[PDB]
Amino acid sequence: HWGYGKHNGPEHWHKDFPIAKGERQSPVDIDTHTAKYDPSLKPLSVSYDQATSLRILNNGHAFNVEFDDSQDKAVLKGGPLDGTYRLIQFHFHWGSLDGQGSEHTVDKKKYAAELHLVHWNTKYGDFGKAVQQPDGLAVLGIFLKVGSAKPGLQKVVDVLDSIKTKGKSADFTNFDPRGLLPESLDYWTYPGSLTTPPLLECVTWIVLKEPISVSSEQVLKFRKLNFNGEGEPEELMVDNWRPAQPLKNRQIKASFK
Ligand SMILES: CCCCCc1ccc(S(N)(=O)=O)cc1
Ligand SMILES: OC[C@H]1O[C@@H](O)[C@H](O)[C@@H](O)[C@@H]1O
Ligand SMILES: OC[C@H]1O[C@@H](O)[C@H](O)[C@@H](O)[C@@H]1O
Ligand SMILES: OC[C@H]1O[C@H](O)[C@H](O)[C@@H](O)[C@@H]1O
Ligand SMILES: [Zn+2]
Repeated sequence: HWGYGKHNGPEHWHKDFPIAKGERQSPVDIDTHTAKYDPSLKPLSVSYDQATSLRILNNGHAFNVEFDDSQDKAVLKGGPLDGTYRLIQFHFHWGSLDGQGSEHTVDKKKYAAELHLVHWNTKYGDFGKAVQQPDGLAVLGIFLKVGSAKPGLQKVVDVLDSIKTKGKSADFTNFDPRGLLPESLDYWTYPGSLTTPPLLECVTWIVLKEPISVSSEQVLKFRKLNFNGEGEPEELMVDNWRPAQPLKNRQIKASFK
């Protein structure tokens, strides 16, 4: 199946998923000089105070922290978005070394990792229906750079030893995703896609300008996860990022002047 190796990685995905060569694929390079302030953007509202985390899963590609999205709790509204988008899960992409790992780039600069908070548009009723719609999803992307530790990440780091291999999960209740945000909500936005198969072109991307800082020790623990299942030869879960894709007929808008 698809992955991030030489023989099954991003350059091969198009054979099974021909939309990989589509017109609104993600991630992209964010050219900060060409990005334009958009006065039609409304204030962005990240409303995570009632979030209910449930579980953390190693899915063989990354780890997902899953939320109870059976009702409106942690949601994203405003900015470029029409209506209410419910948080379903977050996950990260990261590198084998600190100089790469992010999916989006900023003037071609690669960050050590990237956090994706995934939300679906409640007008479509369920995630599977939302991924049949052009405006079905909103992903809030946050860059990670290595410096000081992020206290609100440590609970994630410390559970990873219990989900080392593909298919393992653990209870992960009472986790507050507000502890993963930077101070500023300045952002860039554009229309794109999922960055993994099935690569569906359903996503409004909202990429925060301000990175969060995490410590070297925190990201080193990400890199101890495994792509493989239990009992199989160890393949470290590193470099689980797709490179930047052609911008094509898109513009990146900025929330800030
Ligand atoms: C429709 C099948 C499930 C899709 C799950 C998924 C995949 C990729 C992303 S990402 N990395 O763009 O944020 C988010 C969510
Ligand atoms: O436990 C994590 C978070 O869960 C939410 O449901 C609560 O409303 C928050 O106060 C709490 O920080
Ligand atoms: O025709 C002028 C318009 O061109 C578009 O490509 C830009 O997004 C707008 O900001 C601009 O007003
Ligand atoms: O908040 C996420 C998790 O953090 C820590 O692992 C706690 O021990 C656990 O009870 C909780 O589920
Ligand atoms: Zn992602």
